[PDB]
Amino acid sequence: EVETFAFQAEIAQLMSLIINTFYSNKEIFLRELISNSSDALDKIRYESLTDPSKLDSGKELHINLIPNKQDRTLTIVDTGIGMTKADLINNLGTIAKSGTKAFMEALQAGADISMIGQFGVGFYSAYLVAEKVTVITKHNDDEQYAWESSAGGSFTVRTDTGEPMGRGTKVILHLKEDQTEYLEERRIKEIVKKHSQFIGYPITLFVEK
Ligand SMILES: CCNC(=O)c1noc(-c2cc(C(C)C)c(O)cc2O)c1-c1ccc(CN2CCOCC2)cc1
Ligand SMILES: [Mg+2]
Repeated sequence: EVETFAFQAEIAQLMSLIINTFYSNKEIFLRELISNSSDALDKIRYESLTDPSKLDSGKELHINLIPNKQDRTLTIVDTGIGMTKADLINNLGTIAKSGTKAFMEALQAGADISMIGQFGVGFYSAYLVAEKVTVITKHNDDEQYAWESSAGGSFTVRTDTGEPMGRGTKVILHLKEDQTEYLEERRIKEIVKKHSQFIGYPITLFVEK
């Protein structure tokens, strides 16, 4: 029921560097995830311009940020195009092998970790703040699937039994114990205002309690 896969070696190396390098500017993870959501929303919008039925799975195009201090999780939900099972296995819809090699080479030449998005592998900056990441996704052409990894060289993919999503992607960040600042409303607002001013979709920061 659950399939376990090994990361390509270059991606495992990148994840180990992200988890073990000293780097204080960890807030960039949220810019990268919101950017990915915006790109996926662009994709379903473009497909809908010639086939309106592709929005039968949901006409609203938005990004929601959902902190939960009890679970110590930050969840980012979008209603973009979503990923098929094959996309998930294929490094979450990215050419991550060649992106990670170029990025780690740039880091050798003095590049900064904040440039990770220029190399198409910004997703993995989630491991700056998260000990585990779950990605739940639904694409019009496939069933709902959950990808998960705590690094350590492997990820799992399984059919998702949770709340049906309609269409889109949910990223659940299981935060490290010393990274709970990213559950505070003021901190999230600050990061969104600083890094995501020109995202062309409504970003709703949920409140708690
Ligand atoms: C069939 C094609 N589907 C998609 O492109 C897609 N659907 O949902 C995507 C999301 C992926 C991520 C992470 C997990 C990679 C998100 O955080 C949010 C998404 O909406 C998502 C996606 C969005 C962005 C990226 C990363 N880019 C980066 C630049 O090069 C191309 C890939 C990869 C995948
Ligand atoms: Mg693009």
